[PDB]
Amino acid sequence: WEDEFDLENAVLFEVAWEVANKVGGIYTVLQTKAKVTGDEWGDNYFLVGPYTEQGVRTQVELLEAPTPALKRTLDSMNSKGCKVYFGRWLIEGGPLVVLLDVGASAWALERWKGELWDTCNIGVPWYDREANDAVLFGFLTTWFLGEFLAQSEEKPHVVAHFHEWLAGVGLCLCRARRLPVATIFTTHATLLGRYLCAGAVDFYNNLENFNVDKEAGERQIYHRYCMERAAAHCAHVFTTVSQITAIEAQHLLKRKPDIVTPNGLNVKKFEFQNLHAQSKARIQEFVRGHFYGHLDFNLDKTLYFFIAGRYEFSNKGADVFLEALARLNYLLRVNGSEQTVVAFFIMPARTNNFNVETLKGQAVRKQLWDTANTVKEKFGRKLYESLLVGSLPDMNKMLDKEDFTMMKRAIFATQRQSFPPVCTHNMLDDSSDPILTTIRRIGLFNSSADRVKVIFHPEFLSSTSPLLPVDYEEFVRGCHLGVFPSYYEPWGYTPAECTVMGIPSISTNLSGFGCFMEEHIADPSAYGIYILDRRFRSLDDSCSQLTSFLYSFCQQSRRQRIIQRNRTERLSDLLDWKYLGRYYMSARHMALSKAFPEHFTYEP
Amino acid sequence: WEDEFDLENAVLFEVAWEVANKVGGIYTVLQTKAKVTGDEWGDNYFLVGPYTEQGVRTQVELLEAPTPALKRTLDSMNSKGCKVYFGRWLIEGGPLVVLLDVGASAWALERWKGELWDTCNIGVPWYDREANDAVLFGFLTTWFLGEFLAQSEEKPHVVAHFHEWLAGVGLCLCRARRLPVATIFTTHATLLGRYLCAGAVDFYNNLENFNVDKEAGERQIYHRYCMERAAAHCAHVFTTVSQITAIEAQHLLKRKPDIVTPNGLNVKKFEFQNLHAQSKARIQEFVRGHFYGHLDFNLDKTLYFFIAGRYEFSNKGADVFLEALARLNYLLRVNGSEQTVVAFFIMPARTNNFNVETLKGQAVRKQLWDTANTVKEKFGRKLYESLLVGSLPDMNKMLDKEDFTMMKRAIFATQRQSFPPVCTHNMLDDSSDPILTTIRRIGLFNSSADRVKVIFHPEFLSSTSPLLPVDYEEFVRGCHLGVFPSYYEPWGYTPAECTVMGIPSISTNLSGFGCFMEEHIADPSAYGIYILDRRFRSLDDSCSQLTSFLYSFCQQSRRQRIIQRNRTERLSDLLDWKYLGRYYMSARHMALSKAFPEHFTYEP
Amino acid sequence: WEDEFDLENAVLFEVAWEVANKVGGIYTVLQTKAKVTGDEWGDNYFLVGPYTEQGVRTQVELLEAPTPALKRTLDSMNSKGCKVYFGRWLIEGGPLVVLLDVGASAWALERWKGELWDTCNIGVPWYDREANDAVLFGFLTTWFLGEFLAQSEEKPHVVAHFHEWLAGVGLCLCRARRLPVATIFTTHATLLGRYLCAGAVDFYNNLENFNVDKEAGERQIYHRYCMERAAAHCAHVFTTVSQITAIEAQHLLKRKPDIVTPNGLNVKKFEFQNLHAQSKARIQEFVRGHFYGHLDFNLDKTLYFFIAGRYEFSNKGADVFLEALARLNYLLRVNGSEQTVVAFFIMPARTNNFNVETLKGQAVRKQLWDTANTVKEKFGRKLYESLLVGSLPDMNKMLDKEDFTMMKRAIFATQRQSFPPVCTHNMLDDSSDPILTTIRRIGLFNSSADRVKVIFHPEFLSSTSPLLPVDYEEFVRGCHLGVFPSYYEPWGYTPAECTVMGIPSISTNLSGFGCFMEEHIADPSAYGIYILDRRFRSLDDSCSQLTSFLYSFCQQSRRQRIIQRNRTERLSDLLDWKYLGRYYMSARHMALSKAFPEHFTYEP
Repeated sequence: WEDEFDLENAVLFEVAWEVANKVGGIYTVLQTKAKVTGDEWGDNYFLVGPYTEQGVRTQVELLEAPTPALKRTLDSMNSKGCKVYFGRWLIEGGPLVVLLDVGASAWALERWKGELWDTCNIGVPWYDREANDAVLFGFLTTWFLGEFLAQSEEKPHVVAHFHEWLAGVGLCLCRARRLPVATIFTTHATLLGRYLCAGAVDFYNNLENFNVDKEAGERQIYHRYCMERAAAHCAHVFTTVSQITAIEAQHLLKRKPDIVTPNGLNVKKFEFQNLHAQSKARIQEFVRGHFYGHLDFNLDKTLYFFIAGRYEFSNKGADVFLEALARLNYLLRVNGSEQTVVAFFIMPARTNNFNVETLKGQAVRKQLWDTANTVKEKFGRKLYESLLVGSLPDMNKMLDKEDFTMMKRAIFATQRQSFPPVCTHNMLDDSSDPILTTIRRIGLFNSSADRVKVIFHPEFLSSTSPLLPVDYEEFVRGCHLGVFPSYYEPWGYTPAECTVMGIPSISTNLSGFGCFMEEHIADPSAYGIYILDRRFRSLDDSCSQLTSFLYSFCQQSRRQRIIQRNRTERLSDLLDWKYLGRYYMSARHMALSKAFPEHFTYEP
Repeated sequence: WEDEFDLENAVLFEVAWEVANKVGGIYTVLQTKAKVTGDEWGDNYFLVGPYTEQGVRTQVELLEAPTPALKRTLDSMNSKGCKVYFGRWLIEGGPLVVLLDVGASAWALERWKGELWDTCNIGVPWYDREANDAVLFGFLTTWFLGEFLAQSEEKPHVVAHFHEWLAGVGLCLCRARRLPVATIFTTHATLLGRYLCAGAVDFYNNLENFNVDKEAGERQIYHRYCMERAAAHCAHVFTTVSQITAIEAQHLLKRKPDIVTPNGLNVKKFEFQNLHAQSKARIQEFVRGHFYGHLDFNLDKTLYFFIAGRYEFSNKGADVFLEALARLNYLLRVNGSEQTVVAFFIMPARTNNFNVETLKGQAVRKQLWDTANTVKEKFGRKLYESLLVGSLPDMNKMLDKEDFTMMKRAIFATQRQSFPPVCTHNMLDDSSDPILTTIRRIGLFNSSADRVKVIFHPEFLSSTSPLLPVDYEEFVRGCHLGVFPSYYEPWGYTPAECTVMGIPSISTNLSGFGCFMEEHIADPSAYGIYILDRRFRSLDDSCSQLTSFLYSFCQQSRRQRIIQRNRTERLSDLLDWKYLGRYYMSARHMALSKAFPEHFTYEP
Repeated sequence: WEDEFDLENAVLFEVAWEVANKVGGIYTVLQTKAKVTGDEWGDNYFLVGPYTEQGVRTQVELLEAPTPALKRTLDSMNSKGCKVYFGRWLIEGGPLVVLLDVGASAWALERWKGELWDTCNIGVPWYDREANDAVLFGFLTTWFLGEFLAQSEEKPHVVAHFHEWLAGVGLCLCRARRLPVATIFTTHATLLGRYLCAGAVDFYNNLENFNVDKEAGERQIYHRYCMERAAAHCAHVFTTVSQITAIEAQHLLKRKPDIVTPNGLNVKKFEFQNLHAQSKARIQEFVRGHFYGHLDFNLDKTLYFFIAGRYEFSNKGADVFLEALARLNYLLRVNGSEQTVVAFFIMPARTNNFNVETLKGQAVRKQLWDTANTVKEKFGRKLYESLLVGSLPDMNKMLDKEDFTMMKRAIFATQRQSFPPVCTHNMLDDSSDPILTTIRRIGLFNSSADRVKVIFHPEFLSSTSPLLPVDYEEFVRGCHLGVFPSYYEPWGYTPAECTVMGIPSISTNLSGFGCFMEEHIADPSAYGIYILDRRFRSLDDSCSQLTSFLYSFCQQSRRQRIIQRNRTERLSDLLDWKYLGRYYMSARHMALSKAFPEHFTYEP
């Protein structure tokens, strides 16, 4: 937005446990949003966070505060028993960060807990180190805000935006001390949602039939749920990153969010068919190496699907992907479609080292490539010489005995009897792995009859990997489709990165990204976004619909595939922070309107 | 040298008509020597020169003088009827230049000529614009030096180093006004030598049987010879760039030089074996294009000789090179040596445009190369596919009809009946050209029987030439030998640049570079320098000796050629200004000793 | 089409004067159509043509005929006073060609002319060498067809397809001898159309008010018009390459064509954004060099328009383009649009050599580039060293005096007072040139105020040009729009090449390509084809509409431009011979149906 709003003396503090502390996905959200928030708030934008030795040592450049009230606040809090650091976060925008050492202020924790009893009726056990750190951080942030307001010679308007429950407890203290502060609360994932969905008792179907206190007591996380509910209740403005998480919060936290604030990216034109062509060539080389001695299928009609992210079988919907892969294999075999589908499972697991067959295949492909280049280069040299002489070359003589010997060596190298391995690594738990168990149960063994090959790479893609020396971005740029049929995904960063890079993707309406693109696009499938109806269908229906999506993608010609991909690169403008920051702007404006109705007015 | 000498208040002015005015080879000498002279004289180093609009507009950054005496001098001379600029020459070292507008001070020329009559007994005609400009420049320089000495609150020691006769009239005037200045005179070429050698009356044999005044009167350059002789006689120190020019000056200028100051280069590692390989490949491609339809000789045993420089047939010894080429062709044919020698004559002449045969040959080679690459790439693709399948490839089938069609088109392109042209351009004067006349007289028509091919490129090598888009340096890096059998060459810059770039070369003892390498090397031929004995041999004997040199080079194996080239690349340390500036240092020290014997003492 | 038709014994002869004889644009049509015609007719496809020494020597591989009737025909015609060559044309498909030496059969011309009087009432003057060659070629082709039918042991069905009036006299003779042959006539341009449009008397407006015989008599081409009209009248099937030329033929040749057979291309994926980016970068470099010292405009908002083809001012509509450029310059200036438009006029003319300003600009840009790379490389080296040490670099010290000196030299090089030249060459006729006259009349002098710069390159783009070493292909790949507002263009090969390459283009409804795209596309402007209404508008209205088209293109954003370019890249499937050969197939089928109604039936 380009709204005309008053922020002359207003100051914004964005409180989050992940400021200069990468312990989740909110770190990238804050890092990317810092630029667009700075371009609007100037030097009145601060990032409260926790003090970590590693984070400061690698990311924070300690500075001297720029306003006298800020020096007075830091000095008072440092001489009153705490240790507070002021610095600049070495990211785009270089926002000023106010880091707090929670451990150095632990000596008051017990007394502070008493305060938490006297205002909020919230108690925390001693053994919850994470919750005790959250309590310390919240008290430190509230004390910082109060001291900053006290030391200001002219009292400004403070907007405190707390992210998640870890940073949210201070919000309660901001409301229990009548501080003139506009408090916003953002939940990037409801706390009980992960545990309830992990129970596999139809989390989304029974959202209105849950006993939240009973479930928390079963999980022994009642204090955490209570403090997040208190943060959501107390906040002036309650926002969420998605509509599905908004429903989760309405039914679990018992408050309907005021705005939904989707996560964005700093899209930077990461061309599009040049990078795709090069990456597809590299993926083709890897597939040639892996399937050496079994390359009986056309590689010009091979489609590369992929799924990535954290290795959560049920949550990421990898079982649905595998079942749909088996059904699509049957569909391709019965219909006689000469299409081949190579499905990559890039999901890190506990692995020992690289498989022997996979390394041997890569070495065999390298040897074949070297042999082909050597023979081709000397053939071209002899051909050029013959053409210069003016004679039509005789191919019965342009191969000397050395070429035949080395080609025979290559042919003997390619000889192989076993089938290509499903997994490229040695899994420490072959029996305990859900992906390998499902693959061997459904029958995808990379045989010649199978039209669907499966490659499970249980490690992060790196340029230092001997197998496939390309990182995640270059690898997935050369894939045709990304399938993310997730069940519990509050926003979904892998599908969003896939869409920003221009790859058509399959998401669900149970993910935040899927809901976002469903509500922002008239016909998502035209643009390359396929949304599964996982919220109103049984899992069998979800697998059938995913199979239909995959078969429809396979039945597309090259022309339709290219057109759809082009629409997908069009789509990336929706996911930037330039467009998606207006939701945060609106949330801050409602917070200012609610906390200071006399000075600020908001028109929704 | 690292001599301990006093230059605390001494100032050096290097007077030369070529300062910021490229009208000869002394321009590069001054430009390259400026750095090493600055690294010794600091800010007390100045470069007097003439004012040209182009030279100032592209090379001189006008500045404000750094010493009060210098401002006073410039202001007095500008307010006393002249127009003088002070600037910085935009070269390495950034020396300060004192440019003088000779035309703006022409109003005094007549009166100034009277002064030249009252002190030096030298008269100049009105029609000699060059000599009148020299007189104006000399009077301006003398006035500048006198005013600079007058305005100095503390009188310094001035060393004025004049180059060539154009700047020497200033030396004559400085000596005729008892100015406290140490004057050095350097002649880069004796004035009568060019005319006497152009007469072809055995210039070097009759050096002691010349009437200098009579020859000058015949050439009507008596005033120029008189003023150069006066400059040489008046100078405190007389130097020369070579020993052969030193003999010329001893017999013509009637004064033996005190020191010989060879020209140096700013050698910068321009071990020349990657560059040699690449440039040799490019030259091989050019020779393939030029001789298309006649490539019946082994290109792996082809030796590339070259001669370059100004197009002076007798002076540069191109006739000797051509006669030796004919004799070497006979030797190679009689001895049955399968060696081929391609001799390049890079000597600019008056030409219209590129020859049609040469352009057609380059286009034919490009088409053959494109055809070969296309067939080679698809052959390599099919070969890689066949190897991946695991089958021994069949060359009877990997060539489709398209490849046969395009190779047949290439074969029809290469068809040719005429012989390759000797010259790559269309000469406006075919009859008047000495090189083409000599080639057609001796019988080098690039026929199949001839072992010596001749390519005459009458234009400067540039990267914008469609034929051979490589400049002079890259072209001659890929040549095996450079032949410079010059007759009148005071120093010789082409052989010196050839040696700096590591190419073995043939020079003579009538050139300054040849004398330098002869006296600095125990066995020059071991290092790749072949010195013709052109001073004590008849021209037939010179041609026989050059033929022996060329045949000995041809008879060398690849091993001996590589070893000799390595030694030549060692040799380049002798030609740097780091070593060769000590001669100029010595000359300046003798000038200081002679002009100021009380303050300076010199030990030779 | 995939029609089920009988061609078991049918043989096709495609008679054209341009077979292995490049004297027009029909040569490329036949060369590209040979493949798709062979893929349907097998070895029963022949290409009659004229014998040329150059064409045979570079393109035709003489063979031995494959059918006994063909040997008997060749032997009889060679022993009966003619000389006939049988060969293979070295193109895709390698079609068999029957070349005829028209000169060697000139001895019968007089008698043959008598035959032309006895059957067709057509006379030809002696001075028309082209028409006499046409008569000889037609008689030779008719004799060849008759002898081929006679020597066939089993009489086949012959389909003779004659192209243009040069080959049509053979059609007239074939129809006058009752030969069992199905004759098709294709006109790629009506004969009187060029002369009538060159008269500028509203050729298209007065199509129904022409006296064809009177106009031919005025132009003294009555015999040629008569013979083309006879060929069109006699043919079983009359086809044309366009609907506009079909109207021309209906009103001039007095016969409505049966089918319109558009010209096609062998589209081969010649993606389209990597090439566009690289070519745009090279065009930007050229524009930087040309406008050195005047680069006061944003080059990121510069749009590259171009017009190419034969240098016909009125026919190619270059005057309309220039007037619209002036109007668009006014529109951009008044509206303050910071867009700049560089219009290239790639139209060969009679020029001496390259302009001095243009060469100087290219050299200046090269020097600036070299300076920037040198400074950048040493800066990066020093920066890497400083970062490795662990210190933040000081930019006040990373530039040594050498860098400042060489940057000052670059700055002095860029200094310029004059404006960039409009033409890059030296025109031998500055006064007689219509383009330069129009440019100086309308006021496009590449001044700073002008938003439209004009660069006139009167020479074919080749990689050997020192200015812009890129061919026409790669140069126009990097342009944004091609403007071809032609008045008389029977098909239009430049717009078709432009569209195949993926560039949006402006054509007219008076060109064949424009009519083709108009009738094959619902909204042409969406796909990047802008069709001027030059047939029903006055020239002022045409200029206004072209100005509107250009301004609408300028007002497009980058997103809309990219989308439109993607649609244009889609469009290229319409212009291939795979789709456009079905029109020729239909024409041949109607010819077979008409000539042999008992054996062949056609359903339109």
